[PDB]
Amino acid sequence: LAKQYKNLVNGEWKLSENEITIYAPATGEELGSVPAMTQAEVDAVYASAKKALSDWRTLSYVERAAYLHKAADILVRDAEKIGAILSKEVAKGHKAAVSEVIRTAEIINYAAEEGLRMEGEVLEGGSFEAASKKKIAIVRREPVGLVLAISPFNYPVNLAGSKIAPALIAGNVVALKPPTQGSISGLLLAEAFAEAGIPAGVFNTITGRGSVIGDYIVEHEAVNFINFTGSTPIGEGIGKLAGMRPIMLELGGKDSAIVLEDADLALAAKNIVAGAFGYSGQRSTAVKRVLVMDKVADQLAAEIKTLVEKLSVGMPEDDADITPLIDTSAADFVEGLIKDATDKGATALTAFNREGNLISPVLFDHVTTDMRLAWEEPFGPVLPIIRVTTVEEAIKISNESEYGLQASIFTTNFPKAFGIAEQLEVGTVHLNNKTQRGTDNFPFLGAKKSGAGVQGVKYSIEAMTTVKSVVFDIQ
Amino acid sequence: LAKQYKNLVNGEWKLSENEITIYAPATGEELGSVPAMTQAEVDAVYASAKKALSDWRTLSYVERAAYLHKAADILVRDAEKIGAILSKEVAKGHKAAVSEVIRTAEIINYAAEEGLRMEGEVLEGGSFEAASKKKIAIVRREPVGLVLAISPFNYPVNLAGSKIAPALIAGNVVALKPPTQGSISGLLLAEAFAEAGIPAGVFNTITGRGSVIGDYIVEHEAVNFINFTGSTPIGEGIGKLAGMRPIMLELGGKDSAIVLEDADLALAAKNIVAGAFGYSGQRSTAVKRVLVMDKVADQLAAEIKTLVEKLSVGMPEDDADITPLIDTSAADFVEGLIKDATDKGATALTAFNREGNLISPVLFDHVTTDMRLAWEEPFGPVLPIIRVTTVEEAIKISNESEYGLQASIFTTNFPKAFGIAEQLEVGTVHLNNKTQRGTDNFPFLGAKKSGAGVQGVKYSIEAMTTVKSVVFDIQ
Amino acid sequence: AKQYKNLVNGEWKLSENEITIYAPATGEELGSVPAMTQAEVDAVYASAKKALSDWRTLSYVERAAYLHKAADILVRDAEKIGAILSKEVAKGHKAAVSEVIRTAEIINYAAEEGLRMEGEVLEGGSFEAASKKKIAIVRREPVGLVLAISPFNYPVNLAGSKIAPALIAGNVVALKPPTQGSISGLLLAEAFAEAGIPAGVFNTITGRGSVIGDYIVEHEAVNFINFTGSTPIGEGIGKLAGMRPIMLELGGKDSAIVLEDADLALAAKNIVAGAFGYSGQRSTAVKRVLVMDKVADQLAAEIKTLVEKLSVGMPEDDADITPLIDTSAADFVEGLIKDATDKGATALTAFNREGNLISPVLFDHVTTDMRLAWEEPFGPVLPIIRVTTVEEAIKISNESEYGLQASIFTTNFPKAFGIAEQLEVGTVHLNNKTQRGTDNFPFLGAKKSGAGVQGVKYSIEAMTTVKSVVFDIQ
Amino acid sequence: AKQYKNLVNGEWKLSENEITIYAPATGEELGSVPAMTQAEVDAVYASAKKALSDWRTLSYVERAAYLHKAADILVRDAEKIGAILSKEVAKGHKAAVSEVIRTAEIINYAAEEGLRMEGEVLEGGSFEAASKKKIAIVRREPVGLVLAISPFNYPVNLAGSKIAPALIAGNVVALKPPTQGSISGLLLAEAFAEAGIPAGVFNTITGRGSVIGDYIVEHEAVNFINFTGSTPIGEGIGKLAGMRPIMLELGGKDSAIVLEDADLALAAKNIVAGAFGYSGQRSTAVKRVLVMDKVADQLAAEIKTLVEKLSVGMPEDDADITPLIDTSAADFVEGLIKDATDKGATALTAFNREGNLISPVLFDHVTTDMRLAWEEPFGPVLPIIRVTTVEEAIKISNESEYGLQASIFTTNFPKAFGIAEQLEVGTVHLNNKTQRGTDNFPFLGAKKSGAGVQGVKYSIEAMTTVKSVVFDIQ
Repeated sequence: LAKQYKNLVNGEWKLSENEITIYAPATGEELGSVPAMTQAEVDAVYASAKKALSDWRTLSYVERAAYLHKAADILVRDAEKIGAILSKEVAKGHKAAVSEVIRTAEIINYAAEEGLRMEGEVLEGGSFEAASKKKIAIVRREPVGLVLAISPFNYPVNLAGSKIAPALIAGNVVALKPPTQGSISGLLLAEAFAEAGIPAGVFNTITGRGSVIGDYIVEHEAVNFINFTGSTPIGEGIGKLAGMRPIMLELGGKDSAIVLEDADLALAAKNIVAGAFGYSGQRSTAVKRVLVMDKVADQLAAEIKTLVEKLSVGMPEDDADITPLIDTSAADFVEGLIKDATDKGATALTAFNREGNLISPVLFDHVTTDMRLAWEEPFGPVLPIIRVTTVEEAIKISNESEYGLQASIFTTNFPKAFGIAEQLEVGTVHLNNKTQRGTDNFPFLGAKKSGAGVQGVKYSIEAMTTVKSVVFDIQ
Repeated sequence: LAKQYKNLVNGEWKLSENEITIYAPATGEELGSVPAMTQAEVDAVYASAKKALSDWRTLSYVERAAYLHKAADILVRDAEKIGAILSKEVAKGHKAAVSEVIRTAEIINYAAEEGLRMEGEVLEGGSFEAASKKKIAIVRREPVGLVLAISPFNYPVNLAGSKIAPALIAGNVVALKPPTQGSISGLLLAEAFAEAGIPAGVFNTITGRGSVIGDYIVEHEAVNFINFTGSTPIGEGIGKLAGMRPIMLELGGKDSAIVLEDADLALAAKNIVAGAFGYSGQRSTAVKRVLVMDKVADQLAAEIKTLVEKLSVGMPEDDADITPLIDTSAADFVEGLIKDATDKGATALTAFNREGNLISPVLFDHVTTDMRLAWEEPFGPVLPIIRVTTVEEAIKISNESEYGLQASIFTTNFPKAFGIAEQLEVGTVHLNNKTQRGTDNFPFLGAKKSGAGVQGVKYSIEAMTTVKSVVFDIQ
Repeated sequence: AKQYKNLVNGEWKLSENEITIYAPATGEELGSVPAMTQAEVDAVYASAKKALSDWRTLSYVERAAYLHKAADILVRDAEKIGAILSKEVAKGHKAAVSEVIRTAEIINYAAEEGLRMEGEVLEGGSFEAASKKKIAIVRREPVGLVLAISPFNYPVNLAGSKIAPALIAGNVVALKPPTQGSISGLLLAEAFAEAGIPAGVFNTITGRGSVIGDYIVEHEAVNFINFTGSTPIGEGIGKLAGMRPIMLELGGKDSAIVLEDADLALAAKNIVAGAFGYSGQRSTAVKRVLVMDKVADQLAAEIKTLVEKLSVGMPEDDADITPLIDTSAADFVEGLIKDATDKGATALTAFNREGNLISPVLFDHVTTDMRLAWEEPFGPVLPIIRVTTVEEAIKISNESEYGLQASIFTTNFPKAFGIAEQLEVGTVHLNNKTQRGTDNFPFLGAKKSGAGVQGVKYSIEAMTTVKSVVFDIQ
Repeated sequence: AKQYKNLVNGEWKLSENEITIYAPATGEELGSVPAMTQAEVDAVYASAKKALSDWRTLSYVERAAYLHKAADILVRDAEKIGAILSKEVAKGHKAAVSEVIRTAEIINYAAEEGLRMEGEVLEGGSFEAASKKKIAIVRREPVGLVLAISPFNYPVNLAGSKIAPALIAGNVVALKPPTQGSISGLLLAEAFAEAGIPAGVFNTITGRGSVIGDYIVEHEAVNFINFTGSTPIGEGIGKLAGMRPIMLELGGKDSAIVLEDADLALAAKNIVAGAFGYSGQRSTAVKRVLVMDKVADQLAAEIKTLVEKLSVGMPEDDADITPLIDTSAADFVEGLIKDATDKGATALTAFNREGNLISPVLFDHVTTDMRLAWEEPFGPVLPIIRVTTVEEAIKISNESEYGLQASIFTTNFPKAFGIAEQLEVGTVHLNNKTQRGTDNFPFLGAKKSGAGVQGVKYSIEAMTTVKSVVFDIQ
């Protein structure tokens, strides 16, 4: 059942002398092994990418788009095969895992068509000074070079493809470093690009141990761009190693849901629960604190409680709403946040149970700012409700977070909601709906500790391109 | 003078307990002093700016633009007065220094009108998935926050204003840190903005000693964006301190002038000498090596020699072509490159002479790429001619540089020149003209060790803004 | 009272015949304007086409500088120009001065918008691999000579809204003001002349429609017609246009849809301000209220009270309601009012006419059988039409041959957006009156309300074309 | 014998009477198409306007999916369709199949271009401080019912170039092919039908010009007219359009300017390929060589050699030069040749005519008194006109009433760019023949050559309008 996997290096599939065995978090089942690359093997990956860059960047846009469409078609063909393993590898619900692969194909196809019709511009010297009226600048787009793409355990295929396809269509070459927990899924994605015929070296994979290659892959001079999704502390560390090279960071969140007195409380509760407890709360973009006006807090809390009690809690193969968390340390961290809130007097509206690393969904009311749960990102199924007296207080508490990814506002007064949104230190505000990354053409960005750079398809392509200006005088 | 200059801090002018005396590099004349700020005084600058940000970013674009236009009008009025002091401070020709101030006013006016008409976008959910066809995203621009602007000694007013005005029109607040040599000119620029009535704390200045505040100003958590122009080693140091903050870097160059067999050799010589020896070669964008096809090399070299022999060598007040270099270490470094070239057998077509830090312009022919002068950026008045026998060889030698700012191609075959330009690892290619940053609406950027980010006016405004997306569902 | 002259090739020209202009509110003689012959029109157009080559070869910054100087002069002389504008078209004095100030704002904005226009570079490899080395360099060019035709109700604002966008792009311009409104147009032209505009780059034409009306439009020197005025006149220009591009800003019958959850005091304030500005002589203006039954009685009472507060009198006293532009216009409005009365509409405010000064008339219980439900009055009369469902409101709104703008008053903004998608109009204002501003926003109408998109950047693009230069990289 | 039918409201429909179509090169009977009455046109338009509401409220994703499906089907059937197209308009068999393949490329590209078009959010504070809380949300909308009128010389390519851009934006479409070319248009329609296009969203009309010609255009259901064809027919559509927006792709007389430093072998190759493609029956095609005296003798000789190698024969044999579309077309070309000869032009290749198959004629020493210097032949005849200066070449080029494209052959690119600025044309090609492609590039013509800008993204923009929703942030 369990298979030995290999890295894609310069069109070939390569083992290493050592490997890493990967086990299913929900069951402990052995899923397979991936190579534990050395620094010398990382050198070979990067050497082949740089050699392939010249012939890749001089292909036409339409030729590069064709490879991407073919790889998307293969992902769709094999989505049940790949999704089944992804489900086991990161304890994601089976149907949700298959949906991840299908969404990745949609992003790949969309990026191919977005990127191929990008344009340059022509600028007039006479816009700025009369003496230069016959001088014009022809400005065309060019790739940045080699892109290091680092995907996360919670979206090991979706947030690999969100990086690979925008980079490739622009004419960049790519090396994908998946997280160890999620490396099998990353290599299954690689297989699709290889079968699609991506030229040798244009796309490669790297797997290995942090203690062996963790810093080495980022500090290497061959890398021209670093594109990372993961934890905030790891993201900060990457910034210290970037030097002059551009970087994109998609890190943590503590998204607020602001609920005003005129809100539809039943609809707010439905959206809040869907957003907060998806994939057991192991998502950066997700409602992680409710800031609710006193007058409606009792009723909102009862509506939320009713739905939380109905969530299914169990195994990935059963498509449970709440599945086991990624590992024991992660579950320990969440249990600690829950104990701090209990010990400081918060009202537990649903009960805490832990079976292995399967934590039941916990809803707290009367949370206050002295509780860790008011501020820290749990990455687990626990939601605090914080009561406020004015909208001004909700804005202040919201913005006091070190995080600034997204926010939700629930109200029937949209002109007022827009005014609140202007004051919120976040990337995106959703009105009468949960926070979410989609649709993937929309911008996706975070402020403060939540990241750097703007993604969403067209924004990610622009981030991973530069310009080349040719200037001449008309006669 | 005994003229004690002062920093602009929250609408007030402040001395510090200690000061730094500034002397003219060409003559030793005492020009005055600037404050030697403490770390706590930097704290106050940044606290003032973050306080001012809330009310500044909520003004209308038209209101912000009005302040910039008024500041530009004052700079034009005081161009002779300011340029007279700038000339002394950095040993730039008097007329050239006045021209710098006039050009700064042009950039400020253009940035105000470019920024105030920036637009947002509305994106359709149904471009990506049918189920989201009623979901739209209203995407509007917002400032990034506090911009740290660091100006260079060779354009202490032009490449201060190039940062300040684009930052301010977008709703950012700014702190300007000038180099010590160039701090008087920076504070003179600040006077114009204060007299225009810029609100207290929206624009401030910092001056002091690197050993006291150098890293502190960059690492401070109040700073949200770093915009730097200066030397490559200093720029690399700033990259190591940026962390997650976006940065722009404008560093050194070693621009090649590629001269083909069909070129207008007299025109090539005129452009080459103008670009290479302006401000004594102390410019990042400047022809720094001639790569010439051997069949026309003898004729080109004689044309260049004739012009170099005629360049005037002397004092800034007399508008000499070649003025004294910025300090003794700079001249020593240039002397060492010349000595290496001479010792390795290059042909000195004009004679090296040095009086104080005034080096006469040196033209070398038959330079080979084992010579330091073929690669290292002198920031002084010395130019090598390197002979090649194919355009492919010229392209390889050009791209072998660690620098990638601009290049010139001299030829009558423009379709061929466009094909060469595609292969050159640079930001901008000029056909039958010297390299140059203008016109200032055109993009200005460098590849490799030449920097990061895209300037030119509209590009610099884009770089110092982010977006805020508000998403809702139509019913 | 002065004898006015046309600007022609940098000089001020009299004609053999002239037309005396009188103030509509008083009968005061204001002056005369030339009555140009067809041969004089030929001379204007000849000067323009001769001036075009040098004008289009100037840099953008050079053309922008002329526009900024003209705007500065208009600001300087706003009181002087506004005082005569107010008399010429019976517009309140202060509103007339504000028109001139707004026109300067538009001229300056068009100068700076137009000078940073950019082109595109397109890649053959976006479409086919074999063409990857072929690129298209696409740059904007002027269209040529623009004929700008201004309206009586904004004789300076909606002259400058055409002239400045045209000029920054490198077009040359001939302005034909309406006879009633020609003095104000010629006062605007004085500022462009004093600003130093090269001879022939900007010219004016005045005269009688029966002599030069059709002639000026079908003349083949004209490459673009940009017209604001009545729907029937506009429709006549579309046929004489041939293949030449045209922009039309014609009539409106803007609906104000008021739902059950609306702030009725806010709706009433905006409806009255929009409907009765300049005595209702505006294409963009609330011209029919479509209100849900449940809130109709309360809304009507509130609107009535605000209508009764409007002042009714002379332009020099800054009256809200001033005399209409001419007797025929007042006669037409009186006939619409009488039709509504004879068909059973409730006159919430009463009809009173002194000369051509009509008091503001508010009707309730207006039905689709009445002319006032549909025809544009260009006078101070407003109907209220009760509806039973939002669907009925949308149907009645779209049944109009006009489709300029609409207002929606409601606290449910997602629902308001869904309604706006269904309304056959250019612009929908949420919880506000309809309006053209701000002038950077698009301004357009559907159906009989016109053609083309204005607002500053849109107008500049409309009066430019593109030139593509294609070559293969080697 | 095959009785073709129109696509109307999702059904295939005959009419009472039909029109028999014959192959121009051979006389073969190809089938019949319906001769619709005016009442039948009413029914087509009624079905389309009924379908519009449900079609424009689909997602972009869903409309794009139908277009991709139709393109896939055209590729599948490209041989079958191309074989009939070849016979219907006497186009080389291989060239006809290639037309179908290119049409699928355009349909796919339009689907993906149109689905990611965006709107704008404008700030009131850009224009005035007091409006800084007011924003405009500006989204694109379809114009409604688009009438597409395709030409005989590209009866599939320049049908789909209209249909696909219109449909992705949310318009409904009626296609009126020309009678000669109607079978090919109906074969294209089959692919859209099999793709599942909803009933009434896409429809076809066939009939005689005398019965329905003006009727289909004047009909008030039509909101947009997108026409390709002869200049005299296009000028007639401009009148009937009223206020409605139109696009016209009409005739051309493209100049090839050859300077003293040109690569004459390259110039001759491109000139002959462009001038004689499809026997010269193309609006975009070199139709006059303007060559500097000192290289004219050698250029003419190198052009002559290439013309003499062109094959002259039948469409099914992929001949370079095929019989012209009908007898009147050939008669008109013969008259131009006779006029040039009688006025002293030199026949470097000789006139011969068999039926409507005219051998390719190259004339040197053509002067401006000859009709062939100016009139569009739509046949295989090319004049060479000698000039003494580049200034003279520019003047003669711009004296034409046509202004579609131009070629400049020279090794001095900066000078060629400056010349291109002075040429009154849409597109200038450097060191290459004139051409419409690649299809993402703009395609437009000045003066009598048409109105509007096509190429894929430009054609989507042309067939949309905007809807602005404005509100105040609190």
